[PDB]
Amino acid sequence: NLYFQSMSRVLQAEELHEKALDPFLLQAEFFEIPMNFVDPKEYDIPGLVRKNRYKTILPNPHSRVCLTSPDPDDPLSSYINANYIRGYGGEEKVYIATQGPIVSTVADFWRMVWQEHTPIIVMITNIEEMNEKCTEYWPEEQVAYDGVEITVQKVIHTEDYRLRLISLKSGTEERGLKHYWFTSWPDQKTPDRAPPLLHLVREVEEAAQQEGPHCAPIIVHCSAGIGRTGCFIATSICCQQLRQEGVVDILKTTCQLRQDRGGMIQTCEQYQFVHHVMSLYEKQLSH
Ligand SMILES: O=P(O)(O)[C@H](O)c1ccc(-c2cccc([C@@H](O)c3ccc(Cl)c(Cl)c3)c2)cc1
Repeated sequence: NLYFQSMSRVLQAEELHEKALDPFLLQAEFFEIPMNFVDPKEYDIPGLVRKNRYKTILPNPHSRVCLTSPDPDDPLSSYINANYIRGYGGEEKVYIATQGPIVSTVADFWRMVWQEHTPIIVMITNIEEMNEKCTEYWPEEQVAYDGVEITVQKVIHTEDYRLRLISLKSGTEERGLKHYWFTSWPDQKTPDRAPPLLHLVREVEEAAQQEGPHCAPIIVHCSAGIGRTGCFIATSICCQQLRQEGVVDILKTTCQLRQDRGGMIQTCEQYQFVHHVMSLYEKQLSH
């Protein structure tokens, strides 16, 4: 309740099932959630226009990811359109929500990856949306940006994603990175389109567990880094909530998301989709 009054609607199984199929209650609830967008005039940085895909979708200042290398005192060099996102139970920095890199922000995105020790990237962009919704920021094989050698070591093709196993080398230190490019994001967010997003959420949460204690932030991106990104993150949080608590609170999870980054879960169709995803998971867990 720091940036706005949070809301909550704790759903047990039966109500969750019905709620996902009630678009009139969904839209009534959704359009009461504050967007918590940033006034664009909050950022008065010469050259900032080149860093943002959309002039009105800006990172909230309190949770903004600051690029501290090579100059933390230069407002432009330290800027990236990204925010630290709290996970389940308010765990700090479980994710980073960011826009899909553009030509002028490819090297900045890798600076963020390196600064944050990011082990996993979740890219929610369809094949046909390249390169207008996301610039291809990974190399075909190898590339070096600001002293970091980025190498794509393997491309694992699945039905709903392309997984790239990447190496990051600077000086003597070498780190691994998992890049999950999800290619099945639906235009029509019907229940039959919920299984590929659920599989991705479950794959990524098992991969984040395999990193061991205090997993570094997981980077999630789509075009503006709010809509599809908000859905992925809300689904991931509620999946942990349902297993731990036996209930889901998409409403309170959406409020938690909007407090960290304005516009997280941009549309009502996305809001309803998260309910289709959680209702399905609940049925699957029941067995
Ligand atoms: O969620 P948003 O961003 O607010 C918006 O609703 C939206 C906008 C565009 C798409 C999209 C883009 C390219 C191809 C396909 C399309 O060919 C397609 C690709 C994969 C699947 Cl799974 C489907 Cl069902 C359809 C769809 C999807 C969702």
